[PDB]
Amino acid sequence: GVIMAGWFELSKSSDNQFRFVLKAGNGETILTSELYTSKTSAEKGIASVRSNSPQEERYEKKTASNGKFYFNLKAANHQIIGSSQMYATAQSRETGIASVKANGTSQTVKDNTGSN
Repeated sequence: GVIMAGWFELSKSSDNQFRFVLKAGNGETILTSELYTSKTSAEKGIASVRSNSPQEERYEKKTASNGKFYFNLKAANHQIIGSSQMYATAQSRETGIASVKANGTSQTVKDNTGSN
């Protein structure tokens, strides 16, 4: 077999909204897409995060007024294809860039959808 680098999990929310979370080797969620009305938007969501995974500049390195460093990966459609969790330190945001770059080159999607 081949070496795995993290995994995506496509789950639909309580409002049936399709949202995949990117997790690292320890299951640490490093990226989380927005609520998509269709799974087709989530397929193009992961297609875009995988293509913009080495594109460090496409990540929006921002700091919340809570003093929290995070990054939102944009699409051509101005859509957040993956917002990161708000970190305490800036170095944790940079490790986040490296981690989403590492595990974002994968496409190992776990279908958690079908919750009814």
